[PDB]
Amino acid sequence: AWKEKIRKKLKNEIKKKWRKAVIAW
Repeated sequence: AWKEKIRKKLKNEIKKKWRKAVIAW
């Protein structure tokens, strides 16, 4: 990799999906 995925795309939603969606929180 090299494009760093532009920091994911809302890392699934900003992480795991926003920290799972603020679910991984």
